Amino acid sequence: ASMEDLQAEARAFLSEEMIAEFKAAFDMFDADGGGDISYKAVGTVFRMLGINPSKEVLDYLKEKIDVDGSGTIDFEEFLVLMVYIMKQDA
Ligand SMILES: [Ca+2]
Repeated sequence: ASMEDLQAEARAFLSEEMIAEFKAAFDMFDADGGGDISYKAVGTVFRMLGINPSKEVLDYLKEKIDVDGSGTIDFEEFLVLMVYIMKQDA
């Protein structure tokens, strides 16, 4: 449900301007070459936006993101994990 339900609210928190830099860092790790990167790549991207790759997220991405079994994260799967931590990021 990480992508499906969560992307809906994600766009409410993250602005399109924010998405601009999100996709900038995301695009460099494009695995399928279209809108799709591996969730592990986040390690570098998370550093660019200043997000903390915590224990919860690593455990969360498998069951909530890749319940879909893509082995990767589409931009829709990606936006969620960023805003997920960022929303509570103090
Ligand atoms: Ca997936």
